[PDB]
Amino acid sequence: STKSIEYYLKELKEIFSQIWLKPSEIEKRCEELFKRSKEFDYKRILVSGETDNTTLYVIEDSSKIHVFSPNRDLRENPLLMRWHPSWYEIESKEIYYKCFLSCEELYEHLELPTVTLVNLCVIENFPIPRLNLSTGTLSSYLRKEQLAKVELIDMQVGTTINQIIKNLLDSQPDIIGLSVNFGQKKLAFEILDLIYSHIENGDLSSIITVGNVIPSFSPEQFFERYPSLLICDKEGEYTLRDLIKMLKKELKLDEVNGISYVDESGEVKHNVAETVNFKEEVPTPSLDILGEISKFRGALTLETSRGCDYSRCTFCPRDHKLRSWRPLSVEQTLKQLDDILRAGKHFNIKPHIYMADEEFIGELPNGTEAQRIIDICEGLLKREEKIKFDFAARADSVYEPKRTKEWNVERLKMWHYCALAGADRIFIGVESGSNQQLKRYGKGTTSEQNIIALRLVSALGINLRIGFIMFDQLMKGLDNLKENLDFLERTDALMKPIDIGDMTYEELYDKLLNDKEFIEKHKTGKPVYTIVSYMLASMEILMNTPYSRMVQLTERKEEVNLIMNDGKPDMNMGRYATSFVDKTNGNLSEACQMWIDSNFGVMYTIKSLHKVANPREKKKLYSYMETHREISHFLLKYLVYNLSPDKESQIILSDFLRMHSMEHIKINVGDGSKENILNVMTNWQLIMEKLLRDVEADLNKGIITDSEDHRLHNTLKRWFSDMGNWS
Ligand code: B12
Ligand code: SF4
Repeated sequence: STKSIEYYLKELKEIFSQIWLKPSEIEKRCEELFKRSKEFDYKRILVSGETDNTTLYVIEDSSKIHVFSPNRDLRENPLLMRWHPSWYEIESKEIYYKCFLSCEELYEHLELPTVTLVNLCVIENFPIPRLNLSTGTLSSYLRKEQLAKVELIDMQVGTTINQIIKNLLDSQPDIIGLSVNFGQKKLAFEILDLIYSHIENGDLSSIITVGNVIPSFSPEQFFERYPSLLICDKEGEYTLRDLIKMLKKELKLDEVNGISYVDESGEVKHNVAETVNFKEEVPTPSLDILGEISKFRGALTLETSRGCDYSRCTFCPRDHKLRSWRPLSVEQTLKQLDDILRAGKHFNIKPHIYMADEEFIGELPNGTEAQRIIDICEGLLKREEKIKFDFAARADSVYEPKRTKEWNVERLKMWHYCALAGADRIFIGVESGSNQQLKRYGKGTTSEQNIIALRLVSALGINLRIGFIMFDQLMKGLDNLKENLDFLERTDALMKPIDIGDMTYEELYDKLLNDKEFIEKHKTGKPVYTIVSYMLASMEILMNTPYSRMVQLTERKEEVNLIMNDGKPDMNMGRYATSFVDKTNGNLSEACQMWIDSNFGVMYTIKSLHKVANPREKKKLYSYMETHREISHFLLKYLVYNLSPDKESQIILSDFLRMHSMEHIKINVGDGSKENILNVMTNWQLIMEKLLRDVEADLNKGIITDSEDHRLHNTLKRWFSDMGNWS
């Protein structure tokens, strides 16, 4: 009945617009819509597809199948196309409904396997969830291709191991997948143990696979305990597509995209992974978990590109994330952002997107990457409500003197468009302020280039954070630390938001690079270390990095053992434990870790109180955090001074101590032993005591308010009693 068809499509379009509902809830509303007339009886229904291609099949029986596609021309349906590549007329108006009569094989295509994907989480360490793209994009890929019914389970929202197993027994999946991230080995093994014990009991029958970086990097530890396990080495989309084909006996195991496995002869095999056509095959992440994420005050995410076109930083392994850059189209980027924002608004989640991209800006062979960003920004600026979004970028995505002035001026224009469209907290992978160390890091940048990048981005009103790895194991002598400290103390890098007014981009660019009076007029006066993400950080050497091979090459070249655990990496953390080739630098790195450990409880408590404090207490608690960061920066300057004094550092340290009334602060000069370094740090810790005595007095005076369990009182009391104790 054509009147009922129109009514059914219109009602389905309204049902399918609720893209946060899980497919079972969508199906419930579809059953209630089709049971609303006794003038139609059916045997079963199936919903597949997603967002703008969601599709309902009403199976009257296997010989009469109705198909409704309210959001897209049915001729583009991939399931129907696999069943019959010429079922439709190439020249007709778009069709949104079709009844298929006596199409026996079509029923088999509609018997979709079930795939359950589980995101693991150690909720103690990560209490605030973010939309999980690892599983969300695998789900949406499979739904859009109409390859499987997908169930999503996310431990971020509190689902326990026993609730996962209960869920699996109820859903009876054909494929179970776990996303296994840093620190999740023990959780993964516990869940896998229970999965296989229930397979053994006849309660489950499933292909089991694990993915993400931890099993990809260390498969042997997984194969040793679970010999039949299949590991997804890189992207999961085509892997899951091919496991579904293998389920149907349409592929052999040695044909499945991008997996590692133990074959019949007990040998580990690897299958080639074809890089996913991300541009157009991976839609909006599935939003099944979003409602629960909003209850935990969680965050929206999106990945608008995959990979890094640079891929040369020596500490950044590329084997899992790959060495080429694959962007979403502009149109698709804007559609997916619209979807996530609309769904977030339904749950009152604030319109703040955390971009997952390793490289948001990218590089294209035709050189149009900046225009792509400007087009995305122009699309965001057409929206009715403003948004904010965060992303990461290299310093040379801002400023690159090896490129023409015209390229850099167009780059500044692009960054301005990012600011206009809502770019908020941007992370720049500076990593070092020492030209030698930058080269050991494979960053390709100079110290001065990093300063200028920060100047340009901050002048646009964007709110920067930088990565900074102060210590690295191959550093010889103290020169690179002195260079780093000098860089971090520069006050000519961070600019206030500059009113562009009637300046051209070229005028703004020229003034920020060359006009010393202009830079002075507009600086915030804050040193670079104020935007460092993690102070006093030391290099953590991951598996499969150029830096690990540089260390292994130094072990041979200088006949010294640097990689502990008998050269073996940690499977759970995907990284080596490595000593420093320069024992003094190793001692300085160790002391800085002990400094961090010694302040962690009190500073964690101050940070926790700050999140929920009134405006006046918020500023007081923030001032403690600023002072702590300052004391932590000049701790290292003080340690280096006591090993290698110079007059310039003597003045700076004396000025700082005088500003804090600690000029008095059994110390050997030039002595790099652990014992002397600890004695020096015990002395500097008296400055931290001075800060915490102000915190203590403010707490006692009622100027700041403690938590209900008296956490600040308790951690302060312990801190004072632990002074000069190190471990
Ligand atoms: C958000 C994020 C975080 C958040 C995580 C929060 C959370 N609740 O998830 C925070 C800030 C805490 C974080 C911390 C760290 N991170 Co981080 N993080 C990211 C980021 C920016 C996005 C992750 C994402 O959404 N990716 C997009 C999804 C689609 O990719 P995916 O997870 O890899 O999933 C795909 C495949 O792995 C596969 N797959 C995944 N799961 C499964 C499951 C199955 C069954 C199958 C078949 C396939 C499969 O299919 C998916 C689709 O193709 C990535 C960069 C990136 N673009 O990946 C870095 C990144 C993953 N992080 C990285 C690192 C190094 C860290 C830290 C170790 C940093 C540090 N030194 O402290 C810590 C680790 C903390 C910890 N203990 O877990 C590195 C990983 C190493 C590498 N490959 O180079 C990355 C790549 C960034 C970088 N280049 O430095 N991180
Ligand atoms: S650190 Fe950043 S720029 Fe360097 S290879 Fe990794 S993702 Fe690319």
